[PDB]
Amino acid sequence: SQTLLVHGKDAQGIIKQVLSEVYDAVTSTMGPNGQLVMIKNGVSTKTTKDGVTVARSIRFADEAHELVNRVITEPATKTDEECGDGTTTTIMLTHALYHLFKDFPGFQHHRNIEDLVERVIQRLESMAIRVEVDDPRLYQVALTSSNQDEKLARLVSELYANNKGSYPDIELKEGVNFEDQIEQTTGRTIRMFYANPWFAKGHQGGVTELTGFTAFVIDRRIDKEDTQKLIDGVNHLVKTHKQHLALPILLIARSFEEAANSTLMQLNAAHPTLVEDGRPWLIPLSTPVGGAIGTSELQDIAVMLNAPMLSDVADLTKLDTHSINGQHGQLELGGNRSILKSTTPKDEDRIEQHARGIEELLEGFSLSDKFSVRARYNERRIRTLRGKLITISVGGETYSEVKERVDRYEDVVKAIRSALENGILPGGGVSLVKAVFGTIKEGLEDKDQSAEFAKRYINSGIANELMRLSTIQHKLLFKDTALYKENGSFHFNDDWLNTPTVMNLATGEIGTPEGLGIYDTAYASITALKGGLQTAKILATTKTLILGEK
Amino acid sequence: SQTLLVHGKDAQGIIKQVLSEVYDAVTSTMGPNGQLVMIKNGVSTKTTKDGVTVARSIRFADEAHELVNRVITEPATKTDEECGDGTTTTIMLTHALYHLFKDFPGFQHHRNIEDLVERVIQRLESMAIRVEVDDPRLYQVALTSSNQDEKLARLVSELYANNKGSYPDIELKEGVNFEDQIEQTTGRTIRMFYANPWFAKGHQGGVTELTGFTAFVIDRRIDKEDTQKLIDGVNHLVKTHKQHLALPILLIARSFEEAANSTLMQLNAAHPTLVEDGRPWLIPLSTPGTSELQDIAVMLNAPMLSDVADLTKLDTHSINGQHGQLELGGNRSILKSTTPKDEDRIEQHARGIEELLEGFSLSDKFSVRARYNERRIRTLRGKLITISVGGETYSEVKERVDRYEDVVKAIRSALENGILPGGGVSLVKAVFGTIKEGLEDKDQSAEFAKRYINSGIANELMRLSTIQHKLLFKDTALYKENGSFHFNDDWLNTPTVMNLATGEIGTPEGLGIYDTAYASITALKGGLQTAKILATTKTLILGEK
Amino acid sequence: SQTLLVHGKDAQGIIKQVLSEVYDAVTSTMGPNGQLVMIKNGVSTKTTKDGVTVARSIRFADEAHELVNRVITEPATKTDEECGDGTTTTIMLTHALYHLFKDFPGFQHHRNIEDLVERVIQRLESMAIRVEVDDPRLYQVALTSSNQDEKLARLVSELYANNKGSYPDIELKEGVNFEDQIEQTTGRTIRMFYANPWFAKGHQGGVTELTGFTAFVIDRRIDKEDTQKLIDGVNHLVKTHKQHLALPILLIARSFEEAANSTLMQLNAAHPTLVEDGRPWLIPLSTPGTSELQDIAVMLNAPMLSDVADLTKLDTHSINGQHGQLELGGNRSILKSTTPKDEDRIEQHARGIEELLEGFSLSDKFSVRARYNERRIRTLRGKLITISVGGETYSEVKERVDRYEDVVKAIRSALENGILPGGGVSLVKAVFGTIKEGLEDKDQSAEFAKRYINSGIANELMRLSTIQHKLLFKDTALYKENGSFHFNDDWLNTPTVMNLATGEIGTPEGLGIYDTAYASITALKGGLQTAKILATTKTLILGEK
Ligand SMILES: Nc1ncnc2c1ncn2[C@@H]1O[C@H](COP(=O)(O)OP(=O)(O)OP(=O)(O)O)[C@@H](O)[C@H]1O
Ligand SMILES: Nc1ncnc2c1ncn2[C@@H]1O[C@H](COP(=O)(O)OP(=O)(O)OP(=O)(O)O)[C@@H](O)[C@H]1O
Ligand SMILES: Nc1ncnc2c1ncn2[C@@H]1O[C@H](COP(=O)(O)OP(=O)(O)O)[C@@H](O)[C@H]1O
Ligand SMILES: [K+]
Ligand SMILES: [K+]
Ligand SMILES: [Mg+2]
Ligand SMILES: [Mg+2]
Repeated sequence: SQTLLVHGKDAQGIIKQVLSEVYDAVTSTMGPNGQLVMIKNGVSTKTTKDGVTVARSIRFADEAHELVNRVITEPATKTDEECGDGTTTTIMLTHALYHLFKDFPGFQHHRNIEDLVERVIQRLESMAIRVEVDDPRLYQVALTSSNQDEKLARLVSELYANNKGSYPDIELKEGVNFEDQIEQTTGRTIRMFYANPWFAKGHQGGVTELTGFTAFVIDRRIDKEDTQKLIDGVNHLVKTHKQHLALPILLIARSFEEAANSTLMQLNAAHPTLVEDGRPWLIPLSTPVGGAIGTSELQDIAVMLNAPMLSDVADLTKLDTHSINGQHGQLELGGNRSILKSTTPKDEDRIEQHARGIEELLEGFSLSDKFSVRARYNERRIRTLRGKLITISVGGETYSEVKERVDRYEDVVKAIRSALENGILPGGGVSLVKAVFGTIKEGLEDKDQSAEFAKRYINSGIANELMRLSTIQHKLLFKDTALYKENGSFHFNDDWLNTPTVMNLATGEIGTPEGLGIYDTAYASITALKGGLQTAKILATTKTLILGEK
Repeated sequence: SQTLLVHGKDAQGIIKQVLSEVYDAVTSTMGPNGQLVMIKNGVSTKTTKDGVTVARSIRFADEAHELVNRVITEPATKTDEECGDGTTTTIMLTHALYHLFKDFPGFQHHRNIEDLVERVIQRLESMAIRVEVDDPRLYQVALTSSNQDEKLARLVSELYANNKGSYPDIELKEGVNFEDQIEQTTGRTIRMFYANPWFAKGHQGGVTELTGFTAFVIDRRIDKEDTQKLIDGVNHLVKTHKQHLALPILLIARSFEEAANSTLMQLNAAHPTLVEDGRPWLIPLSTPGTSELQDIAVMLNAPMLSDVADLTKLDTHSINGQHGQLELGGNRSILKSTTPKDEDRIEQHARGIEELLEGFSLSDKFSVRARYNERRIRTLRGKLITISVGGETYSEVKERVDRYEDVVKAIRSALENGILPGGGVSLVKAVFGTIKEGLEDKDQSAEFAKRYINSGIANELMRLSTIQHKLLFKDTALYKENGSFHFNDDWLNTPTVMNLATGEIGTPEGLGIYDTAYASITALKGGLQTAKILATTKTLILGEK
Repeated sequence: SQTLLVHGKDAQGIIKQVLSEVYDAVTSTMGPNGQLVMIKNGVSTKTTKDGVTVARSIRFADEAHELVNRVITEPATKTDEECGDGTTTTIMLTHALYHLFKDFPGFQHHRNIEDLVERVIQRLESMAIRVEVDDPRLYQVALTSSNQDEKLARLVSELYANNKGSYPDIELKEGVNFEDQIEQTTGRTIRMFYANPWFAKGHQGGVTELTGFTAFVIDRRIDKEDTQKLIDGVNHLVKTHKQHLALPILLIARSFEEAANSTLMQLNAAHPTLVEDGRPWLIPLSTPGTSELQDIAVMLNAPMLSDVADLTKLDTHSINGQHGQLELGGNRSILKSTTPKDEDRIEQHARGIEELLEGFSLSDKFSVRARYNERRIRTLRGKLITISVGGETYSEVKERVDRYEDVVKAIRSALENGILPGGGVSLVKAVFGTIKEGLEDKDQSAEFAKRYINSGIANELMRLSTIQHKLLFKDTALYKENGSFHFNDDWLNTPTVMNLATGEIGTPEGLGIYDTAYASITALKGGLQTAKILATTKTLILGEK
């Protein structure tokens, strides 16, 4: 509050400082030989090595400093919410790339640094190694992500490897015993969830369990312009077609804005005769689809529940026993996601038939398009359709040791899911070195464009400096070890590039990441570089801080 | 609070400081190097490049400093509320002109600087290109504002060019398909809305749709002093003249205070025989400039009434109930079905407004008077369009929706506010021209030289117009060759800028870089006023009472 | 709040400081010649020698310091909640091992120090001496843990030795007389209690005493979703199978929510013919690890049932009503009369649990898994005893109650887990042994020397085990004046300590100085973990979000 507008040297100075402090703090936790961080919270101390936990909990006293800290940390926090891993690497690159931008100021270099790094990202995306559940490397991924758990990696790799032909959705509950206990189910993690907490059991976003329903899938996003179409629709079914109707009526759609949610709350109050044990007879259910990819996923939700597909909300009126079909199965609605369990063999014929239709669409398209987003999304549909819900109940000697073991399970599930989903890359901070050193040699060697490539990147000094960045992770991991010469030097020659040598920080043996089984998820380490670049550019190109509150 | 009256050197010192800090902050958000600003708000950080956002959110700790900051920033904030764009330019000039006033002190120079800049403003107003929808430059504007979208610019420029004779109001919805889909209507976004949520369908501010009505436009603001005139009025129509009357009865007015709204709720309860499906047969409708109601009157065939008591003395001559189609709303009402009988009455009324603008000065053509009258025309002759944007994902759609909305805003304000060549050029041409005109006119060249040229003002004012062009294209290849000293005659004839998106050099006309005239003119108008103020303040009072 | 992120040298500096201050404070209280600590609390002063009390009550003013203090002390506090003793030793090792980690930095040494100490832990677990109640050493343990109470050790050692064939559960009440008074029972403190006060005698949570019943153990937690399954279940037994049924019907389960409790109140009102002296014929009983219900099932001849709906499908085969004697209670239920027919079923079940532990790893013998299973055994076989401690005053009684409870905890864990020779010796033997084993085994001696001996670790780890023996017997006749004490082979074979009570020198085995193994092992286990943490922390965060 002494000064509320920082500009120029002063502002960048703060950014450089905050970035250095956050970098030093978070990167100290890297690998299994990561050092620890003690964190206050009222009257307790959390000791931890988890980058996402350290990053999220760092705080600065000065408003100006925290202002910047929020920009550095929120992108790290955004990685684990989506990718499930790789915040530390993001911050490390955010730092390293920031200094790269500053070392080559002037906003022609910036255009070039963006272009060069963007090409390095493509070379990672190509390097990505895709794998099947049978593959032995999934263990090695799980092992790396479980902080070297010889026990768990085996279990979860088996679960995936044993169900070859179906991709297991996994849940986690805090168990009771010292030993774990597994429960394999026919359930499906469906992507629908409550529009408003009021529609649940107890009217506060609880987990409503049902043994019968009548769903209807709408496509449109719903807002104040749909409130009348709902009133006409709902009362047309509850008046005319109440005979053949099992409650509740599920209205599954793209989005339910608050103007329409409050309309359907009063439509529930309109017919109090149909309320059983508090359960509202009508529930709006939203999905994070959107776009054309978004239409197909609702079609899956429609097929699983026997509900018809409807383009408009006004189509609710013109319906008949032909188009209305109320199921007597079993469904568990939830705020995060809904889950189906009881599926009559009558239904599973409809589902497997629908899944074959999707499989046939992929059988008749190009090999290049087989690795597209189109194909990958369609396989994401199949595995929703034919998914084997598993519930593991984790256990242990205490309460806290159980809840921590639950977290370590969830880390591994996230890792393995995204491994087969997205790809795996060789670890030990190597893939980035290969990706950069490669991207340089490709443009430097291509005679066609070598002319200008040299002018932009090599001759300017950028290319050289960008090679030195990829070394950072490999240095942070394996400085202060036998793999490095005492003075700190480590040569990244052609011989290294062909067979890159890392050290397993668990055992102590030296070897290749492929040989030693050290692997990273590709979506993490790619998103790390993508996000690192964006948020580095921001920091590097900010010249004004405003702490004015008004 | 240590001292509550600053006078003289001390006061100007504060002003110069605050102005410099605000100038440096806001002008840094212009260009290819154009820098960002990180802004606090409780427990969040807004990163932004938007001048109006930066200006509005700048704060100073010292009372004395913020006192001045309020004067510098409020005129920037006032530009985007009216013009829609151009705050950064206003502040830039406010700064540059302030120093001009201070470099030539003594209040004969000030009279001359005002006079000279006022003449430069006239030379801009003349330079203004009023662009019609047919014009090919609207594409080029849309193209620039769409980040070089070869596809969209075409579509939206066509939409505007294809409806020659009506100005399309455009809405945007997040669609479902990979492809976009357009829905054209003959509708008009009318400025009337519910006085009370009770009068809507379902009695809670919903969207009541109608296929017939009988409107009546009153002028007065309505409160507790009008409750009796309404009771006399409403029952006089519903009793005497019910035969020739389609429900509902719309009572459009300036303002309906809650004392009168509760009276009309009971007047609806008075005649329950006229209630169809819950729809109340009487709706009060308010509007946020007395002739905008005259437009609302003409669109719906309702008569204009000065007093509420005039409701009684009416006849079939003055009562006319429409059987069209109307969608009432809490934000705004929308008309759709318009019989060709009506659209003759509307187009005739629009011509009457157009004729009023044909017989008045060029300086007044950029007034609020003229601009408001054109706002009326486009309400009268408007066509509602709903585009549903689509794409392969969710985020790519919602981002494409934003890129559409940027283009609509640009094209609307382009034809609305008139177009000038961009790249900080038009000001250079306008100043360098104004000098050469007075310097070359032998009649008045005598005194013109004494006032402006010989004093040193003219020279220094040319140097100011260069500011924007410098701030944009310093640190680029366009200033690598010659440098700063090259605004020669050859430049003036074919002014050379750089498209900061692509990287190519060329004319603003060639490269499609254009500014709205009302923005860049208002910038200079406001910049001068608020520069004069700052330059001629010698006392700060932080006495709060 | 001056700074909210400490990193590197600064952070470790704080840790080293806080650890030293806590070490000096707590280790000063060691043994019976332990020095004292005066502790504030509002308007009082607790003088004490109790490590757990000192550790728990230490406070630091600086947030940064207490942040670390919480990490050092919570593991000490966690030992006495589980083990019943040995916090001081934990902290002492936490300190000593921390400095070991720091003396050999680089995280290959750390891997080796962990591996070496982990092997020393195994050598303790093997050294553990297991004891039966008849054994004379239980006295010697009790004597050590009772601060040399010649009177008490005898009593409690007799109580355990006299009930050879049953493990006495012991309670403590603040008595009235100068003399103590013992009350032996055959009973079993069972973990079941009333779900609702209404089901007791007098319908207000009283102590209902019975001489016959028919129990049924359900597993599920019960709520509004089980009310129908109960109505079907209860009436199926009371109608079909009433002949072979002694009232009341006990429904033992995990949890009874209020929705189900009110259902069973009306089911009691349904059959008023079965009400004897107010006693409701049906009582729901809750418990705060699914096999603890299996114990409750086996003690009362009731069957185990997974679902509430399983109540219907039952027969004389599965229904067995006892005619023993049971005292229900709001805190806990108590069994007394057990026909020798039953105690055959119970002892057989207890052997089944004992057999499960007999084929368990030695490391897992000190787990929570094993310790919980022994908690089951002692519920099953035990003879509840209530001692009422007495004395000359109030405070001398309540303090004598605490000294009893210390001894009970010690003796229980002694026979439960094992005993080790005291005087800070067993650790010296365990380390010096572990070295000589690996150093002497030709097979692995090659690499063993490279890792531990040649690096310097092994040497330094031998010097740590000496710490406790030094802290106890420095400043005594057993140590040479200058402070030197030689731990040669001759010492290792017959280790020489001093009884700090009497003053005589001799072996721990000879002088009767013994430690509980689970304490001194858990001390080293926890000491290593929390030393590693402290040694490998480089960042303190005092940020509140
Ligand atoms: N046993 C190992 N030997 C060598 N390198 C390893 C080993 N295990 C993991 N790594 C490497 O360490 C890095 C992983 O860092 P770390 O797990 O500390 O943070 P992160 O995975 O980036 O994100 P988070 O901190 O959220 O886990 C990767 O480069 C990985 O290849
Ligand atoms: N008469 C004695 N002579 C010599 N050493 C003894 C005697 N009695 C106890 N000790 C020793 O003192 C140590 C016990 O320390 P102390 O009881 O002060 O703390 P602790 O057992 O670690 O935990 P707590 O402080 O909670 O009791 C053991 O090494 C034990 O052998
Ligand atoms: N591609 C371009 N090349 C050259 N000049 C541009 C380009 N795009 C925008 N400009 C000019 O730079 C100015 C920057 O706008 P902005 O910083 O938002 O100022 P304001 O907030 O005052 O409108 C615009 O008013 C426009 O005249
Ligand atoms: K980590
Ligand atoms: K003690
Ligand atoms: Mg990792
Ligand atoms: Mg002790």
